[PDB]
Amino acid sequence: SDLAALVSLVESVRHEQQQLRNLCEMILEQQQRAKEFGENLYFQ
Amino acid sequence: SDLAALVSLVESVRHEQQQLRNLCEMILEQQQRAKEFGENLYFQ
Amino acid sequence: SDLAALVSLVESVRHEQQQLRNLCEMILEQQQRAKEFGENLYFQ
Amino acid sequence: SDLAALVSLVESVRHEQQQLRNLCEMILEQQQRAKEFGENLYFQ
Ligand code: NA
Repeated sequence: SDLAALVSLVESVRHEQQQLRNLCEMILEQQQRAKEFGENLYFQ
Repeated sequence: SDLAALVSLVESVRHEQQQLRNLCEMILEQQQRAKEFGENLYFQ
Repeated sequence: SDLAALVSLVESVRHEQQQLRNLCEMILEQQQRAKEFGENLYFQ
Repeated sequence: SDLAALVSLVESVRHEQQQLRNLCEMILEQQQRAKEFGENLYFQ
């Protein structure tokens, strides 16, 4: 009951952490595209 | 009592995680503006 | 005893999350400097 | 039993947080390389 409510709360933390992970994967991908763009302008 | 204190601690973790999420959203937005700036200099 | 060990574990999660927060603040600051550098080359 | 299952869940959260930390270290490193590239084009 109190244990169950705490388990649910930790599951919410876990879910919100995955949303943050997915955001950070988007950050990595977008910065890589920007980096490759700059490199394409210099090397080609 | 011990359960209540642990619940409060997990709520603090959850709050701090949202502060981190909001920071990472700012990172994404700022890098997108920088990326679009570079693209504006090349495509226009 | 089991409760105490779980509290310690959650405190470790909280600490590691702050280390991650401090890293993400460094990411924001460094990207801002890079963005401002590019802008300095164009606007001045 | 319920305590054990909760401990396992928190350990999963901790592991997933380290995966996120490692991703964010890669973000920092890649952006630093991009920043240094731009600086190399201007200062040399
Ligand atoms: Na977290």
